[PDB]
Amino acid sequence: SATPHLDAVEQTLRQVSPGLEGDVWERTSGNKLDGSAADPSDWLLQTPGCWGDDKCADRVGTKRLLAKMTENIGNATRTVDISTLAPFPNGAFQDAIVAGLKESAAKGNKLKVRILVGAAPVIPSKYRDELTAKLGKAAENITLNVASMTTSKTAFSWNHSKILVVDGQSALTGGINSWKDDYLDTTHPVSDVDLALTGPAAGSAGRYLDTLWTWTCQNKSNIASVWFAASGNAGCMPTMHKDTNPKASPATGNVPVIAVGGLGVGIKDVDPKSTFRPDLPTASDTKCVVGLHDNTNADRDYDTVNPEESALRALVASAKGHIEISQQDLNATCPPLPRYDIRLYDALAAKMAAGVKVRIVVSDPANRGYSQIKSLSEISDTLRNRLANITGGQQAAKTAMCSNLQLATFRSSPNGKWADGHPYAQHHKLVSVDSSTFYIGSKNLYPSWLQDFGYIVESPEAAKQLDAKLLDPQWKYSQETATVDYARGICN
Ligand SMILES: *[PH-](=O)([O-])[O-]
Repeated sequence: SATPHLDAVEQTLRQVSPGLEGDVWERTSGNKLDGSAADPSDWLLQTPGCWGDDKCADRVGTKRLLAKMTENIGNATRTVDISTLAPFPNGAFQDAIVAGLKESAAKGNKLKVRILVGAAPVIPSKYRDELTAKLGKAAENITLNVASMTTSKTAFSWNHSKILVVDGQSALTGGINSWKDDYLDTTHPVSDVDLALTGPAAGSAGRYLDTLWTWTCQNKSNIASVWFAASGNAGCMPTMHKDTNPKASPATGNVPVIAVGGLGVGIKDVDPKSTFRPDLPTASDTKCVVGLHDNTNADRDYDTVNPEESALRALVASAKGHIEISQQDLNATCPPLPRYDIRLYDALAAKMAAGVKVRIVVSDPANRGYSQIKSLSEISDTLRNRLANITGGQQAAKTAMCSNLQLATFRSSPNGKWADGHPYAQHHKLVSVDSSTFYIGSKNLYPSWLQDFGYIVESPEAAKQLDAKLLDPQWKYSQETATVDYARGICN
């Protein structure tokens, strides 16, 4: 097959979540990574994109990101569909949205617009008011829905997807929250990444958002769950995508993609169609406390409504040569979450035991919002212990790990911190295998029970661009913090 990695992932998803095919995950063909003529790699919306410079003077990444947001929205003829994590977009992110909506209104278009945020237990109506003011006459051309939602207080579940879909044709998604203080107006900007695509896979994102809004509209009169605000006399639009855009979006290229998300906890308890029967591993030191219910490692039904967890573990399992992972963290803060995904660490171990190389780069613990560990030893110890189960003991586990792992914290310049003294924070949710197939999205690899979304893209050309523009510069500067690095025999 031309697509061995997606074939494997697709087969797993159809066993895990068959009833959610089309809506929460979907394989499509005919897509395009949406870069410019001049710089074809700039579908890769990294921020800040100021490699080598501890002062971050020339933020080519940030400029392109904000410009691409405006360009895509300004091309809307029917719908704009945005999700993110609260707070609502501010600063130049909000400016970009407003600018795009004004551009589309002046080209003559009448638009339906939804903006959904996930929130912890006045904000939505205030945001609607601010946007309506900033739009001026353009607001006459726009039917707006704005909502903040929480699906489970007890499971800490709410939207965390970060999606911008226009006309079901174009989609931007990834790890970037629309937060001016963390990303923009700061001399220690967070390092993150979104991708831009067009084609049928943008339709998949539209159907995911209909899934979320269908729940949101149903629960709009439950004030523990949902705060909703609309323009004028407009009702809630649970199915704007299905009602307004073509069931299959037009084709734009030749790129195969798997869209995959999850429903967290509190929208749907199980996929009734699923006959998935997982062999669940044995835990030990993930569930720091006894009373906690562990959806990541010990809840089959949870898997069936959260195909993305399985998808990421299958993507790892598909690698023949090498895997690069760039995350904020691999481990979560316990309680209330378990420390780590046992199956993920087992899949990485299985790979290293077979001589497939694994790179993990995470955020500097000196950040501990943007870190949940004290030391990289909390990742290497865990990997070693899981390797021990399949190499016959601790010595043979350490050897396999030191021969096949690169483990480090992130830097983007020769300096150990930003010039302003603040550590580098990284927030990517990125996995690439084989210079071939990659995930960019909102789903962290650390235990999390949220609604998330991303794309798995199989395109060697695109993956090489990802190497050149992000992973290679990343390892160039980050490798100086490595505790394990097989390529230089480092083994601490
Ligand atoms: P996310 O915005 O919590 O990773």
